[PDB]
Amino acid sequence: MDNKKRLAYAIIQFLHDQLRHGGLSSDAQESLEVAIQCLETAFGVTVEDSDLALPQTLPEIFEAAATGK
Amino acid sequence: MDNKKRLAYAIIQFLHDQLRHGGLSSDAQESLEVAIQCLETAFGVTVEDSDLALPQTLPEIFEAAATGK
Repeated sequence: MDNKKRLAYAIIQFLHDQLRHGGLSSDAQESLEVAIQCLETAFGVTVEDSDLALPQTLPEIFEAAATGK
Repeated sequence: MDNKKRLAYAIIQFLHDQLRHGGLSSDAQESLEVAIQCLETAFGVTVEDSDLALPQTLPEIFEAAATGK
């Protein structure tokens, strides 16, 4: 299964609001915004991946699994 | 801890060789390449994150944890 779509889009969602929240620095954000739109086009994902969105955003899972393995 | 750096860079590594392998389509790859360099600048990560790289690349963990939760 193409979990990589969900990977991209879930990151898109988190980075979207992270951008709004101003988590990164200005230039970082701006570049990050480009990254988002590139990731969308890269994995060929869309907001249709929101229809099949997972209960929690994957970045959250990453903060658990990737930080503790 | 900034696991988000490791997130970005580990994805950078996988996407780097995925780009080379031609996993995505041409335009997707090209856009994905831009995404990589943007993610690098976004999270403010570098190849120094390779020095602190995790045993396995995080995309692998994602194929486990994100696909099965």
